[PDB]
Amino acid sequence: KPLGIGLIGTGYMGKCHALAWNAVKTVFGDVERPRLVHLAEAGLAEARAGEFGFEKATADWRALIADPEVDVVSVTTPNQFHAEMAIAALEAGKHVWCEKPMAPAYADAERMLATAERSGKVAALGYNYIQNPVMRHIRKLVGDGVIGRVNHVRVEMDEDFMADPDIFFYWKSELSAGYGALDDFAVHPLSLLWYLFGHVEAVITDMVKPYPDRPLSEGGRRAVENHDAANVLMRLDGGISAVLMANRAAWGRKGRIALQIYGSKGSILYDQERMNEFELYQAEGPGSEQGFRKILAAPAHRPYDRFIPAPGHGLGFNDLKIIECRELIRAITGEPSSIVTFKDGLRIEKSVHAMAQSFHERRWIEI
Amino acid sequence: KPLGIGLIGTGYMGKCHALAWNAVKTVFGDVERPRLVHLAEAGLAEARAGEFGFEKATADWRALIADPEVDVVSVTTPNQFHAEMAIAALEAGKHVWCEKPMAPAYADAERMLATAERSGKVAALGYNYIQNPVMRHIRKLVGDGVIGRVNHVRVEMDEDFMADPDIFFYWKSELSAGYGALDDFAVHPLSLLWYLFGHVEAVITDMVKPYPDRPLSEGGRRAVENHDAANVLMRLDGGISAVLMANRAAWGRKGRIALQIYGSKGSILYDQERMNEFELYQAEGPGSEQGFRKILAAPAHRPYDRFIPAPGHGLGFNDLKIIECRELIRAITGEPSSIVTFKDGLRIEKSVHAMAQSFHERRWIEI
Amino acid sequence: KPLGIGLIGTGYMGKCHALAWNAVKTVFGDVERPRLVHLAEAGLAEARAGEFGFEKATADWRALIADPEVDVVSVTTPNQFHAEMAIAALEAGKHVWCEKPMAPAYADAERMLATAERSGKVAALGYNYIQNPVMRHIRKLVGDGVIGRVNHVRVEMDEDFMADPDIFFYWKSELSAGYGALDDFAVHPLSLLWYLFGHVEAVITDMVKPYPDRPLSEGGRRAVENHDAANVLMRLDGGISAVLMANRAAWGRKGRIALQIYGSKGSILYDQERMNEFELYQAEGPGSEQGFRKILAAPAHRPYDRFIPAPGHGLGFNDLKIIECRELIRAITGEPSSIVTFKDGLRIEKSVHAMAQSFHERRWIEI
Amino acid sequence: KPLGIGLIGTGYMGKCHALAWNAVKTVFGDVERPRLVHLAEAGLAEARAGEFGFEKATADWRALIADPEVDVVSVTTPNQFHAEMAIAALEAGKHVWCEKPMAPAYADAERMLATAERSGKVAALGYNYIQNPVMRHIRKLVGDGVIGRVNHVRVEMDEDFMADPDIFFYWKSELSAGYGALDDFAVHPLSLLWYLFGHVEAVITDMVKPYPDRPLSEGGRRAVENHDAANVLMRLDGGISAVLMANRAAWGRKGRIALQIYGSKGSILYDQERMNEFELYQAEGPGSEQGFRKILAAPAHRPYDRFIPAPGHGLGFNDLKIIECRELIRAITGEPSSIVTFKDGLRIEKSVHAMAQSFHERRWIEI
Repeated sequence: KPLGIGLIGTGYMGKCHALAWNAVKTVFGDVERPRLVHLAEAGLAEARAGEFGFEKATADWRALIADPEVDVVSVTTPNQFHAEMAIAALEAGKHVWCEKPMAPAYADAERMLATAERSGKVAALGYNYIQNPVMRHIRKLVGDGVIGRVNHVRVEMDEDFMADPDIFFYWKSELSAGYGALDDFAVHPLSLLWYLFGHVEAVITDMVKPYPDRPLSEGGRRAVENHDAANVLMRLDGGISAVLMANRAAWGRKGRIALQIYGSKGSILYDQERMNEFELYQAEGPGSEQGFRKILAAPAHRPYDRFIPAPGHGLGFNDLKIIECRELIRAITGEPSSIVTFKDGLRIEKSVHAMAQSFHERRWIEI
Repeated sequence: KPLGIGLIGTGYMGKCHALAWNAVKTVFGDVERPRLVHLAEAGLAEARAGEFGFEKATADWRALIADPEVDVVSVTTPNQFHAEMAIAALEAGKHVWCEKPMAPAYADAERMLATAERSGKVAALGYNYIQNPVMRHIRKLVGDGVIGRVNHVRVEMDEDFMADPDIFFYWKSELSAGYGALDDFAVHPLSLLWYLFGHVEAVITDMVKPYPDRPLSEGGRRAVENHDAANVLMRLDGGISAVLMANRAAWGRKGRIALQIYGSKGSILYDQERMNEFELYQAEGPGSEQGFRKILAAPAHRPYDRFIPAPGHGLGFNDLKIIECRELIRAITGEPSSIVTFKDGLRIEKSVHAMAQSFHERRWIEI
Repeated sequence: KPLGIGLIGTGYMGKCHALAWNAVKTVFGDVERPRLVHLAEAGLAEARAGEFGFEKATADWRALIADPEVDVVSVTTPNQFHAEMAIAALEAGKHVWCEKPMAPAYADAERMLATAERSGKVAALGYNYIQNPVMRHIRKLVGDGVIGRVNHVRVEMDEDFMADPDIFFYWKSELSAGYGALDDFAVHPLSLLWYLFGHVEAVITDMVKPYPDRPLSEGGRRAVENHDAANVLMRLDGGISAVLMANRAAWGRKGRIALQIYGSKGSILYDQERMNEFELYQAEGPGSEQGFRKILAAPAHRPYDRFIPAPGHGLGFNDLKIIECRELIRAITGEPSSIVTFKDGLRIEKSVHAMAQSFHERRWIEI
Repeated sequence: KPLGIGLIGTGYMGKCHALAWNAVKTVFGDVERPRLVHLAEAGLAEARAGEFGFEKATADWRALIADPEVDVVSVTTPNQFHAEMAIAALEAGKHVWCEKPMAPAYADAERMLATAERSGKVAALGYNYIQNPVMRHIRKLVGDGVIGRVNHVRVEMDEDFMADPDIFFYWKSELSAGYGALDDFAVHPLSLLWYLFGHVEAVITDMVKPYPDRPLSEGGRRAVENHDAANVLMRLDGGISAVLMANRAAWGRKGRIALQIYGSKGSILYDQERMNEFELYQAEGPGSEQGFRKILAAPAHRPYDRFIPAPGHGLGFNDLKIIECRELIRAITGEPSSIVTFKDGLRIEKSVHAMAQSFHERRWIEI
């Protein structure tokens, strides 16, 4: 049967799921038109309902989750709500596509997994960077020993939306809503290390609060509780030595994720800000013609082919949500997929909590 | 009144039209959801429409121009059939969204013009590179006098799909079916120059036939009648001196459109291979700190914000079609839009014919 | 026998000649240490020689061509005095290392040729971009058929020292003293094309006068007789189709010579602003990994190894002069060298005069 | 009096001092021709003595150090020898220009300083990266609050001369000859953090031995004792949070030093492999035109002006030794200079020893 979609939340991530569900089939072709049934948010739900192309609206989400025409729930609400909703969804016997993270506290996340395992439907997280075709091609080259045995790995995630110290204090500075850089940014690069290598094993963290306080929109000032920057030395699966840097106050970085991989027979460079390329170095051939090759995303780097039949033309950030949507449908029928499950996400969040502890206790921490 | 859509062509460009029509509403929010009515193809039709979410599949393409429920005709087929099909839609009172070129010869185009100019409807060509938030933004800066008065401009469009000399001869290689690099490629840089600057006044072309012939699919060899590279010196509206290079045999160039613009107070560089950025130099401020600024597409460069709300994240090539499709809709209600009309498309194909002439004649030519 | 050196000119180019002569031995190891004998200038001479470690300072420049102890004459002065001075050195039996251009008019150059061709000595022009280990290496790869047969070539030389329209009119702006962008700039790209490919066969130029006049240093305004930008379509030895762009009014371009070369099996890109690298594309190996390789100058690209023994470290622009100076010495003992002789310099200035002609005449021109 | 130079060692670093001493005056102009007097190394010393332009040779260095015509000793021999020689030099009442490092053991270095302080002449180390004009301009922008208060700093030093696991074992793998990456590479980036900010205060280090063993040239295999890679979290002067990564087996890095600096009002990027540029981001101006500016080395970035009067043309690695030579002469007469003294070098090496300890003791270490 064609899949019946319930979406909760309509902020950017809601829009992006919606665009994804509305497009998988036309792009990919090998599945059943999803049907956009129910949507939740004030009764602006009826307004957005028009925009995104959903049959029903409501401002009760437990009702969406109740609705028997919905098979799949897209949770894209704020962090605090994920646990509550994903669980009510699972319990009501449905599949879950949930935005990162799972929950800000480990035992909540535990509960989410316990449910899901116990549940019957699948449960995925929106770690979309993973789905870039360039990135699947990176995994393949690495897997195939193209650069030999990976010794060292560097990974940077930077933006500058906290750089300006005069923006009003909001939830992204409350410890109880997240650690900061770690919660918000580090999970992506770890999701990448996961996809490519595996989980993290020991960590030690230095963290930065660049600004002691920030104005309140209703007057006065509040202490920043959180950390907008984190630098982590690590060890992954297989004893690979890795450095992670995440920074939310990095002026002039917009959407940067920079990944450098070093092996005994070569190297790889990648940078999200030029999403559609990567650079590959092979210690292979005449020495006077060695160097990194700049390789442009092409139909051979599947599934770029489903989007465009010409190389070097480019996918966009939203294109990555469509592929993730596709892979979610694979799971539903698994069918082998490349998704991140609550099982692996929880494990990822385990590494996050370790990093914070790692900083407060000022010591290496094993996991 | 929500538009009923009619689409001919299932190639990797008809796909683009369907993606576009499917997506506009969700992205932009401020139009009625276009209805997917009629799809035309061989025998594949039935399945294709399954994929592109259409209502009725048929192999008859006049049955399409018939269906009273069709308002817009998307013409996405081989270059030869363009004319006849646009005309049968225009005369039959349907709006036209047509892929370039209008047609191989000036007078079938001249016809197309008058057919539509006399008809009620709107006719648009698919010059999509025009629609980049980045491109829109370069227009504004030029406009605002940020770089001063513009004197010089270079534009290069390169791919390498005709680069391998040992690929079997096909229609791309017949003079019958186009000049080659000129009609296939130079047109895009022309719409770009038309968009920022105006139409071309004086040309002079050199042309290149890299490989005198090619092997034949069923044994032997035909000569190549075409030219896979042109280089053109030019004058435009108010004597902007430009140079234009087109080349389908440029190894390594995958999707390259490179534009440099120079004025009395600065310069602008742009590259389609890094489509979501450009470089701006302003002769301003201490000289110990001037240089090109790498500006990354962001929400402030409309209509990027209708796609993602964070900078540095990237639109793909397909998003260009969604924007175009929005502009066409604007035109139909229209309301001034930024679309290329047949009227202006012609004056471009004018330029291009003059281009091929100034070669064959070995002298300057005027327009 | 160690050469006694004679140098006329103390500008920022005579400096270069002295740096060179001072350095060659230590760098290359395999020549005799050139002796700094005679320096020519105004009244500064005495001090200048103090700086450039010379023996005898004089304001008489014939006294120089006299000194029996002088073997090589370095001519580094304003373009006008070049001819007379090269000739008085050639006829007086001295070797000549002369800065470009030979001279503003074809026949003073034609003279220079015969003067030297009849004389015993060696005469070299300072086309130094030729001498880059990178450039030498591109020659070899082209030679080895790494990119196949070369059909197309673009070359851009840009600076922006004539970019500010409000800089006081000076000699750079008189037709009297040169065509402007053509003699000042296009010559370098010509030596480059001569070095890899050969001499130019057919030209056709467009020229640009960005600013109709300039203010005068002591009040008022003169018209600009010159042209600060030329764009030239061309044919070379065996119909390599080339394009060449020169422009002294290109804001942001500081020291830019950009060369793209395209052949049947690959391409080469190069940029003088990143002088110690280039990019090579080979159509070879799995297509999921082709792209431009960024090769960084290294010891294997002679004679880089005579400067630093580690890759990626960089030669400066001044090192180009040291290499040239070594080649001139090679020529004098000579022994085949890679130097530009008057004989070949002329055929370049030929090209350039033809270049300026094909504009004024508004038609193609042959050589 | 003009300064009298004694050089010990003739391997690359010897050549580079020699070229520096031979050129300072012609480049800079404001000092006294140094005189190249004595040189030490087998009696190949007489061969190199010709090449570099030194009056006397010998294979006894205690004799060079004895020689009363020598005022300055250039020590450029291998690491182990530095202590012995620099001290014998100082004691014999002479100035010292010594290659990094000081000694592989802290108390040896202590002794070197004790001497020097006690001595009468100056004592400098060859931390040349510091002298790049781009780098002096970085310091200036930072000093002048151009990017606000620096919060975070990243610094990478990579090469690939240990990447190939089949190169024979030599001293660079003996613990008693150095830690590896830390000894050889980390001192440069720390020298940079020193120049820009100051000394290091707490550190914690992860270290990589990518290869357990390596062949012996005379047959068999030996355990690698050392570490070819080091990742260090740190805190500098002022509580600035810094990450340092040094790697000698990083395939495709040739001469990379990558520095990223992040402040509350902007950012700076620099990369040694394009030595002649840096990128500067200013949170200053309209938001739709922000981004990093690529600024090319220019006469305004003193003392680029003493090398070339045109921007964007480039200095080379050797050019940096000439400037360091110049600054050494300033010191001799201090006269304010920008040199690194034994006092600051020892302090730098203190941080190195801390980093190693830091790794073996698996804990943060304060300094």
